[PDB]
Formats: sequence, structure tokens, C-alpha cells
Amino acid sequence: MENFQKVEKIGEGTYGVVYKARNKLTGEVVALKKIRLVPSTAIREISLLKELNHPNIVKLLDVIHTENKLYLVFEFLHQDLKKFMDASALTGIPLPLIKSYLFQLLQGLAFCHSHRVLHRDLKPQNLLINTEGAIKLADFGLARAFGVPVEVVTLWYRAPEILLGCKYYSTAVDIWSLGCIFAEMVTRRALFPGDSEIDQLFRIFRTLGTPDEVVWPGVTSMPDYKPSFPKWARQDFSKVVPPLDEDGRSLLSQMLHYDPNKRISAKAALAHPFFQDVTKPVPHLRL
Ligand SMILES: O=c1cc(Br)cc[nH]1
Repeated sequence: MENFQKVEKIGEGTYGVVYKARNKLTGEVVALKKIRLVPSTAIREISLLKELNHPNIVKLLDVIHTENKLYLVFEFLHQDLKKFMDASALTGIPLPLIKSYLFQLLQGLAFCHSHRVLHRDLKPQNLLINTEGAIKLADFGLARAFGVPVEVVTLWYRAPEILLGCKYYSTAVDIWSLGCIFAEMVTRRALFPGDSEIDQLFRIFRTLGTPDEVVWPGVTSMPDYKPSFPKWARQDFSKVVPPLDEDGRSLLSQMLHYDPNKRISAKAALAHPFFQDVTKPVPHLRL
């Protein structure tokens, strides 16, 4: 309103409405996120994210706290990965572009993780793409700052430790989510499309096997673990993500280990043999 020349809804988001807007002073187009309620503890923490700049992170340009309302101003990108995968469904996203995107996303996570910032809620809708071949992660650091959010809150990319009620997060949660997204780019079908917490957890178990103390020391002491969970056998990744090659299947394995401590780091993933032949292709992007 006061500081924007024109504002347009472009979707519901995790914390509130997201608008495409034009800054009145500069004329630039930005993404403006209204945070649905302001807690003073959240304003300082999120303001720190204004300094957290990388080519694969959506730039937080401004934090605007006026009229007892909170807005986040981000750099605008024209499409998200959810929409791009839908648009790409007949053909699939080409493998070199999948590889480019995964490599770039890992660079963004490695950067944020090195600065002790987690995402905690990665999903295709928060991965934004441009016509230049870049992909960028939006909303790093918001989940820690804002806590429990006030439409459905997709569970499909949630790591098993959070589904088992651990109220501790680590960098591994983001690697899990990215592994799920990698698999979805390859197969054209969400890996674990749960529509409740237990369905989500059981979809994971039916593919990866029910975890136990051998593969995941400590699991049976997780808050929401039940000894009565069914015991499913683990499937080979060759059945789960064909026609991904053995480098891709080996990297995905390491991103989807049950024990968060065993999951590959973003920095180590960048060195995986899967990326030996990575390139940066131009996407077929219809805006
Ligand atoms: O977390 C796991 C479980 C098995 Br079995 C193999 C690899 N990773």
C-alpha cells in the first residue's frame, strides 16, 4: 500500500499471503510476504538473514515492520520448481538440468549450513528458477525464527526424525528434503506423498524399510516411536528411481539414510561422483 505502487496476490505461503509488488521509490518488482500473526524475538533473528547472500539463495531484501504488521521483501523469480515439474511432466526435466539444479541447491544448502542457518521446510514450491538456469532456495532461517506456523502443510519432504517427534533439528533435515526432491525430479512422481503424519512415516518405511536400532541407533527412544509399527522390508533404489544411474542412486542413498548423523553433508555431496559431468544448461521456461 504506502510503499508499493502495485500489489498482486501470487499465492498462500507457509506464514502468510505472498504478493508480487512494485516498489514505489525504485520501480522494482519484488515478492512481498505478509507474515500472518509482532514478536520482538523474530524481528531481530530474521533481520540477520538480510546479510545471508549467495547466488542460490533468494535474496531477503528488506524486513518491514510497520503498522504492527510484518512483511518480508524478497527478490522476485518467475517460476517455482513445483510448477516447472508440472509443466515438464510429459517429457521430464532433462537429466543435465536435474543435475545442475541439484548441484546448485547443494551449494545453497552448504552455504546456509556453514552459517548455521537451516531451512527445515524445503519443498518444490520454495525452490525458484529463472531463465538463466539458476535455481534458488527461498525461506531459509524462517522456521527457526517463527516456530509453529499459524491450506495443507505438505508433509511429503519431512525427515523421519521430525515425524518421530524429535524437537531438535539438524542440517540433515534439509538433506533429506532435497533427496526427496531429487527423486521427484527424476521419476516425475513425489517419492513419499503422505496425507497424514502416520501415512507419511509409513510411506517412508514401506520404501526404505522400518528402521531399527541397527540402522538408526537411538530410533526406538524417539518421542513418537511405537514398538507396534509394522516391520516392512527395504526396497532397492533401482526400483524406486529408475532410470537414474548408479552414481545418482548412490548419492540419493546417502541423502536418505535414516540416521540423520549418517546422511551426507551438502559439502560432501558436491564432491560425489554423480557431479563429475555437471553443467549449467538453459531451461525451457514458459512464463
Ligand atoms: O538408513 C539406511 C538403512 C539401510 Br538398511 C541402508 C542404508 N541406509
